[PDB]
Amino acid sequence: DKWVCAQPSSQKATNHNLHITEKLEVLAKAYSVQGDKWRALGYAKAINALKSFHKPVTSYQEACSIPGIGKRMAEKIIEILESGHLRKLDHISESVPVLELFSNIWGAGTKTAQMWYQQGFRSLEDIRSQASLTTQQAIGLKHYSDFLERMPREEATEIEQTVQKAAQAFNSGLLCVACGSYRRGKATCGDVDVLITHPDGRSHRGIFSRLLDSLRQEGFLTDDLVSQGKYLGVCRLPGPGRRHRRLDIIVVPYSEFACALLYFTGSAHFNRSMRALAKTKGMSLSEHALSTAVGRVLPTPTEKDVFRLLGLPYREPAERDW
DNA sequence: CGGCAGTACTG
DNA sequence: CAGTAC
DNA sequence: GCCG
Ligand SMILES: O=c1ccn([C@H]2C[C@H](O)[C@@H](COP(=O)(O)NP(=O)(O)OP(=O)(O)O)O2)c(=O)[nH]1
Ligand SMILES: [Cl-]
Ligand SMILES: [Cl-]
Ligand SMILES: [Cl-]
Ligand SMILES: [Cl-]
Ligand SMILES: [Mg+2]
Ligand SMILES: [Mg+2]
Ligand code: NA
Repeated sequence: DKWVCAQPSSQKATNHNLHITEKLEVLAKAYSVQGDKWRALGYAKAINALKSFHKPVTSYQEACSIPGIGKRMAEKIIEILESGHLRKLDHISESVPVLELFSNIWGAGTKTAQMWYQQGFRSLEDIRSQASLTTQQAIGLKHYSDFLERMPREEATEIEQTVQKAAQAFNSGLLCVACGSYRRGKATCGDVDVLITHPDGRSHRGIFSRLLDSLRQEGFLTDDLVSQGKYLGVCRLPGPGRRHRRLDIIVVPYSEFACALLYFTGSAHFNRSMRALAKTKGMSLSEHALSTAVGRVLPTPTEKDVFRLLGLPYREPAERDW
């Protein structure tokens, strides 16, 4: 009950504290872009706890009883109830909107955004004309609007099928699965996360590099962000009315398929919760394996096996959307 | 008092 | 390594 | 920010 990975994410669909969480999310984002990662994490978990709670919180004692809600978070909750506003919202640093603008460049995080801000930059025009940009950041800036748009899941299907058909031309036995938000059933997707493997345990070897050359040669790939080991990049379906879309690809041996599928399906906060739980049980969970701590690799032929070994009820991908 | 997921790319 | 991202 |  203290573990989100032990609960269905559909509990959030009936948020009875939206007036609270809408204001806390503003603070959470402010701490995040300013680099206060751990304070922001605490806010993120408190927001999920509030979103999934069964009733509107009405008392300081009720709030404190909720896991992920402590004294400080309770005090903020009582303020929004009594007064309808949260004073701290009127005292967020004026740098935050600009820091958010900059850190939405792919490849630029809090450290780069703060440095640019200290150098006097305030707009993407300033970044374009005056900032020093890595190769990655230049692609991010070129695709600034593209990378902030989410595509309809129907388009993600088309992208998945494009990768799959190019892969299976090399070996008809290859398996390709779109993971991430697509597999969790969301109506829109920030990118497409394609997992590739081969049931024979070995014929996945070598195809990653040939697959990319195939997709480049047919013009499907339009920019590469990372292209050693795994692929993070940019694609565009052919024809009119098409946008550049983010595409990630990972190729894994079949022996790791369940753990890779689990990792790549997420959500990110679901994974972090499941991994933290594994740690408390003397185990370690990664996209490669569930193992004992420093270790023995535990047998996980299917996703269900990972849940069972952690003592968790199985959750379909749609219920992992934390 | 100290962790807060685990891994992997770039330069 | 620090910074960034999945 | 929260929690053990
Ligand atoms: O910090 C992270 C980020 C992602 N992941 C895993 C889970 C996530 O679902 C998967 C793909 O990452 P994306 O950034 O593509 N996120 P997702 O597909 O969930 O949402 P969207 O792409 O629609 O924003 O990688 C993590 O484990 N930790
Ligand atoms: Cl939500
Ligand atoms: Cl499925
Ligand atoms: Cl290869
Ligand atoms: Cl043991
Ligand atoms: Mg995704
Ligand atoms: Mg992705
Ligand atoms: Na960024």
